[PDB]
Amino acid sequence: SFETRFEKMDNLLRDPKSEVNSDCLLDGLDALVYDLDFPALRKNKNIDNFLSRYKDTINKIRDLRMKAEDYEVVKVIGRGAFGEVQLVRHKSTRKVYAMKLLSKFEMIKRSDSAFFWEERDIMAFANSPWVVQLFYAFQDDRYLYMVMEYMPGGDLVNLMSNYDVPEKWARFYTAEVVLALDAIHSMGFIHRDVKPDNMLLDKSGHLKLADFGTCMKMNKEGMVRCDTAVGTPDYISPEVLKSQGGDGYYGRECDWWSVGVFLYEMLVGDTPFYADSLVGTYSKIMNHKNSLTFPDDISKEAKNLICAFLTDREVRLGRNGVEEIKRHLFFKNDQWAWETLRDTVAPVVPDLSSDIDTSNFDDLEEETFPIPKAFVGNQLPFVGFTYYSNRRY
Amino acid sequence: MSFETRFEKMDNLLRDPKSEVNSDCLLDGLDALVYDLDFPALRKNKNIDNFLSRYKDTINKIRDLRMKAEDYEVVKVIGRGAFGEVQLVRHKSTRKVYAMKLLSKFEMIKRSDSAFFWEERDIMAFANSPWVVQLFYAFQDDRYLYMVMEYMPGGDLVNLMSNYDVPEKWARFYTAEVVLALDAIHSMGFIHRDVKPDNMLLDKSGHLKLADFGTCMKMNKEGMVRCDTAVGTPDYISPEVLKSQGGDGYYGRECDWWSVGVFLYEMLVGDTPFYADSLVGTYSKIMNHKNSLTFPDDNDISKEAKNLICAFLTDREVRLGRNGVEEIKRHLFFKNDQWAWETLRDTVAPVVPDLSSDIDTSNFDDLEEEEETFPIPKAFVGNQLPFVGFTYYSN
Ligand SMILES: CS(=O)(=O)Nc1cccc(CC(=O)Nc2cc(-c3ccnc(F)c3)cs2)c1
Ligand SMILES: CS(=O)(=O)Nc1cccc(CC(=O)Nc2cc(-c3ccnc(F)c3)cs2)c1
Repeated sequence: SFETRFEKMDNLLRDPKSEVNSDCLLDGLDALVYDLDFPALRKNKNIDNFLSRYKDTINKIRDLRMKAEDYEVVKVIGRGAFGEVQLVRHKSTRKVYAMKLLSKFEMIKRSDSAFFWEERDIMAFANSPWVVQLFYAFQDDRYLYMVMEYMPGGDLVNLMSNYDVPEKWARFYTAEVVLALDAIHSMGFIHRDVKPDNMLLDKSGHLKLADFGTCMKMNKEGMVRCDTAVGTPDYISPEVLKSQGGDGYYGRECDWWSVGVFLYEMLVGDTPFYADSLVGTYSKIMNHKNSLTFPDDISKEAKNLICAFLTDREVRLGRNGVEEIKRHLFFKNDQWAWETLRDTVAPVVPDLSSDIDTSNFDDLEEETFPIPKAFVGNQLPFVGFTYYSNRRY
Repeated sequence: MSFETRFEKMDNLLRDPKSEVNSDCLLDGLDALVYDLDFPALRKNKNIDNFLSRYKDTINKIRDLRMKAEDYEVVKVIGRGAFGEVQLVRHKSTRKVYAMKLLSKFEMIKRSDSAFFWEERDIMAFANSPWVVQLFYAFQDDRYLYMVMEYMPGGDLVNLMSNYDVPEKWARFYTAEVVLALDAIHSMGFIHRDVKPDNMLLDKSGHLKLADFGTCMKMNKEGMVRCDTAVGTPDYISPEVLKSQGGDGYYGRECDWWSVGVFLYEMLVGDTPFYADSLVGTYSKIMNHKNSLTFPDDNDISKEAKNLICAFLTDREVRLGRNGVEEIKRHLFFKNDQWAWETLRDTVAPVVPDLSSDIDTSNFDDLEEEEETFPIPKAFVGNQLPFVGFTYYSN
């Protein structure tokens, strides 16, 4: 019917998960005006008149919608090859957030992924105490921006570097990682890059996973088909390392391997497959059966869990689900219960001076695409990244 | 401005039927991109290729859901032009009867000038005047523009003039309605420029409504307009608009008052005052209006009717209406014992349409009867761009 067609169309403009909602539609026009405003292209009157017709309007839209100059940057609290993370204060609301910026030029200059989409969706829609929340996502001709809740307690790399972690603390952080990974799995994703760097602590000292740039959606059988390896040299599973065009099919057990590496690191002080060279580390993982050893402190149960995860996928703990991990004797304690863990008092409670305290963050210190001679459409792969006008509430 | 204010201003901009960035215009922007990029040559670029693949299913859905030409059953072609045609249509679902004006995008790109449709769109969508034909919906595809309007079944003033030797009392009525209708347009900030009987339509009641706003233009701060576009049949065009060709002149709304004088002369005399065989002959006669304007030797036209004609058929600087409508309204020609200006459209019209059905076309002269398209571009050309934001849906 006429009404049905009108309603279906109207719902499509409102749906926060729609490809044609107000955020996508505005991004689409913002892209066109960015990708056409070049003297070479303006020689074409269709383009020249269009740009002149939308001049005043696109300026208004640009000014009203969220932009980088709405944020006062306090400190850079993270860096990477394609971008950086910074502690910011929204000038109007005075609210404090952590903002992850990704260079559009660097992404386009061979990144063979579109990895930012799953990171946006996981944080935007997880709605889990175990996942860092996305409040807003915006962009300009140069960057992508992800306005997240600030985790002032820093990460587990920092914690491990300042403390000789006792077993009771390690039990706590491992248990929270197991619950957090299970939330991600329940959303139908394999993390593929579980490491202390991606384990963040809130004002309360409780864990939340961050950095979802390697997350991939599991298929019907809960599997992923990847021909090229993904993750970190130290925390990567044997199966993700050998993953090729012939084999390259794997499940969520790869995230359980990484937990075993994390546990080993907390209790031993080094990664189990550490070697001088990066290539030496690769050899040691592939030879885990002979290379995994313990120095001459760690309990019977802690050693058992480590070895239960640091095995071949076919005999790995968690191949039969989380309940076999949860029931492992290592977690046996008279302090917390799985179902109530995030309500307990954390082993290390952040002692923070202010809303912008950065004491848990170690002190940190561009080229764009050229002017196109013809239409190239560099803003097109980013249409619909905005999470502002059509948000879930 | 606060964060909430900025969020709200942005949200209202997506809803405003007068906004350049509301939902329907934003959808046009994306529909344009998908039309103008889907070519194998351009698809060699992965930014374009991936984008098109990502929006494939969605753009198909949007195309199918939004108003399209196949929603309308075409009853009869009731008008034609260089760039299109007007047709009596029935919306297949609602069963409602409208008039639809079509404009060829290919033809508009070929012969340039692809901007005249905007003022006709705005005037009909937002006039909200009994003197202006209403726009219900405006839509488009890669080939045409469509304007869904209320059907004026009484035909136009060309048809009326051709079937009757118009008495002075009828001419007073139609001139008075034209004066009120032109004043409504002026009040919106527009100068019509080429007002003719073809533009004067009659509703089911026999009352006037202006239509065909292709030569319309928005007045500036001083209530003036300037143009460089050539003239098409000068019969009703004022000397100022004929002189201003190349943008060598700025003119006001008095140009529409001269056309009224031409219309009055035509109704009472039976011919246009400056007709000649050639188009250039007509232009010469208009430019020499001081010596070329004459009346036939028949007592028939009254003192007052002859005076009004001459008061409008003069140079802009001495033309009736240079000081506003009230000097036109007060002209002795309109002095009558039948109607009042403020109540005119409530009076009984001199000719009341007698119609057989909702699709009666008896007042429309029978219209007769291949579409050339743009070629496959080797690079990005952006032919859909001058039409972004033309879509309009009433509620
Ligand atoms: C490797 S990359 O260049 O593709 N992307 C990238 C750029 C900068 C930093 C990182 C690492 C990273 O993901 N850091 C993150 C920090 C936070 C974050 C969230 C809340 N509070 C914080 F303090 C930090 C979320 S992800 C990756
Ligand atoms: C001069 S052009 O080719 O650029 N445009 C054009 C094309 C076809 C027809 C016309 C003339 C025209 O606009 N006629 C109109 C008729 C009606 C109309 C409205 C309501 N009921 C009707 F019966 C007719 C509105 S405009 C112009």
